[PDB]
Amino acid sequence: NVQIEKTGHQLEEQKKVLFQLDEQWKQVHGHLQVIKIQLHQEGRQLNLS
Amino acid sequence: NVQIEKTGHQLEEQKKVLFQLDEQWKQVHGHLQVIKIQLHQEGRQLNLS
Repeated sequence: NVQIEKTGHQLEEQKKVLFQLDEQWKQVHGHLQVIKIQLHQEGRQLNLS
Repeated sequence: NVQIEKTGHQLEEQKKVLFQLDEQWKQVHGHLQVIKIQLHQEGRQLNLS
């Protein structure tokens, strides 16, 4: 039981950390998606990757 | 005791975050200095700021 409670507390901590990391990850992902959208819009005409 | 355990976990998490941030800070500073020295070397040949 002691190990179970200790692991439960650790799990809550890591859940918090994971949520904040995903917040940051999705911010960066949104920025990158917008930038790729713009690049493809302005780079549409060219036959170039 | 419960609060002590919880805050010890929190302190360790923040310590991990601080260490990671200082690592990225060191890396960025190294790259910044490399870029600065290269810029000065390649710009000194011309009488420009």
